[PDB]
Amino acid sequence: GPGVTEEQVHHIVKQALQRYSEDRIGLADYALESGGASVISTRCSETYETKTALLSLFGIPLWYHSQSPRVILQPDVHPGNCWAFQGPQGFAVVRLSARIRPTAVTLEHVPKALSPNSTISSAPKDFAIFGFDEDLQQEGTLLGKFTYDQDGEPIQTFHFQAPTMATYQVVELRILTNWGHPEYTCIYRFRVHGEPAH
Amino acid sequence: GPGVTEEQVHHIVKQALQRYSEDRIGLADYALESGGASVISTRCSETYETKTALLSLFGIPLWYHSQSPRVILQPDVHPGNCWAFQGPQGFAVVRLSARIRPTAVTLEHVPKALSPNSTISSAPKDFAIFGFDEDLQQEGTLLGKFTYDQDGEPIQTFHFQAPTMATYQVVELRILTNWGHPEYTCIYRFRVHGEPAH
Amino acid sequence: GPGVTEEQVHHIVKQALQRYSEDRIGLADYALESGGASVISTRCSETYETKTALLSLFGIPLWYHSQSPRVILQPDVHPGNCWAFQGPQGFAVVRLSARIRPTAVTLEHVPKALSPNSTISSAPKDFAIFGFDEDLQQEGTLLGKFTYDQDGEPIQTFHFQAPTMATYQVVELRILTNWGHPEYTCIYRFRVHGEPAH
Ligand SMILES: [K+]
Ligand SMILES: [K+]
Ligand SMILES: [K+]
Repeated sequence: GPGVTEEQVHHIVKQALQRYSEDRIGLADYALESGGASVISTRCSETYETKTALLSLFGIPLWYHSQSPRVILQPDVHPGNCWAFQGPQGFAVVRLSARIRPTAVTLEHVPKALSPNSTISSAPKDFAIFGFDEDLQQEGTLLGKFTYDQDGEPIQTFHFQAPTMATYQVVELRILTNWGHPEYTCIYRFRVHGEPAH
Repeated sequence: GPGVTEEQVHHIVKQALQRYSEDRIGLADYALESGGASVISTRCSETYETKTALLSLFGIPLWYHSQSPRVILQPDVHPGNCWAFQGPQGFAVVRLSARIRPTAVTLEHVPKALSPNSTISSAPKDFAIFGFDEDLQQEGTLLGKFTYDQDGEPIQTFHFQAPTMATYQVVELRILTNWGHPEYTCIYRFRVHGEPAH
Repeated sequence: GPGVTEEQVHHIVKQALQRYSEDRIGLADYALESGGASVISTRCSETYETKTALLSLFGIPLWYHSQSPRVILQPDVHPGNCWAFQGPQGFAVVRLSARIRPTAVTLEHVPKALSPNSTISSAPKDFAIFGFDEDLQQEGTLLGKFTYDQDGEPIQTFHFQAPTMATYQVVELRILTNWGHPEYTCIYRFRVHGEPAH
């Protein structure tokens, strides 16, 4: 009718929070490390230490460990909890927790509001996703190319345009450019969504 | 009056988010490991590895550790962050962070939207809670029996019907059936609420 | 016009959740350990074990570690995830992830609803913040004095009244009183906000 009652607001809020709590976007993530996914270390850009100027000019904390490629499969995305590689090109290969037909990926970066100077120049920009249908993964099939938009929302999801029904258990994230940081690109979290067996 | 103003929506939203941030439900958890609770390892079903078909058929990651019973006392409930035991019956015994009179427990499971095929057949179903008033815990008193509803909300709270005023520092969660998974039952997080001393 | 439409509620809710997800308050934290900050161990009150009465009267779990001063630079603030020192006075010195001009700090404590008896008597109360412009930090300049209000919201932010433009990379949090706990004061998370270089 006219406007909205206090009661329907409560319902809209409760539902929005329930969606928020389903890993924000409500899609199963077959790349999530705790769900059984892993990175193929041997098939990943070399890790770049972003905290150099502090690891030298102040020390190596005793509990301190470099952010490795598995970090992209981990949901903590507080500032710094990103895997960094050198320069604007890099890739990681992920073995998914199940064989799936892939329909979408998600990439997120730390929000501008939480970065120095509100810029995120080390965020990835253009990237592509490849599926490897065999384990002895030499030949990649392009599943899609996309751009992470630095003026968009921190979490962005990308739907493959008309996928085949091919299924895959190993996928690569291949970063083609960044948002212009001259030293490295930082990846906060990469997710892979699709349809499993049965 | 007629409808709701932009201003009262902001207030409803702010309050809902403040409640959301108080561990979702706003009740102290005496089973929370970081608050000083622990599991009595010796008094727990044997742990079942759910990631077998991958731990074999791909490898044992080097950082990898089996999900043990303490995981049920830990708030991270991303997919996979659950303690699994074999078959549909299992139990864990928890030593609470303080001696309390118990009034409710909470059990949660990963949401359907985040599971393969939107089913959660390994969620617990019927279960019971027992208090042990002594440390040399051989004899359990039934505090209540309940069913975790797989079509309900991911977090469910269960109030004991008219508790005595008996106080306890050791409680058991005893799972009686699951939602029909033929190999194991997975527990994401178990909480115990009640009234302390003073 | 008259009231608010279902549609504008959805928009208000979506925005509130996006703000919620930017570390709740939307300001970069230069004290965040994962962002490259650290505590100067050597310049910190001695750590106090709050779980004594259980670490003795039940045991030392095998995975168990005392909550150390770095915990105040870590975003997990579930109950127990606080650094405790003895009595109501204490301090920690933080080396920030970048040299900044400081404009605000944030201090938070666990919410009353999640504590035994709804009281948080171990929360800090009056405190001060000092900047040390040199590394060989002997002389502190008072940046501001404030009170954490135990009847206020769990997260509280404090703006310095007309800061100089002086920049700092090392700051101290100095707690002057607590809310009356006779044995210790517990710090959940301390954040430092300000303007960086460029
Ligand atoms: K991450
Ligand atoms: K858990
Ligand atoms: K903390």
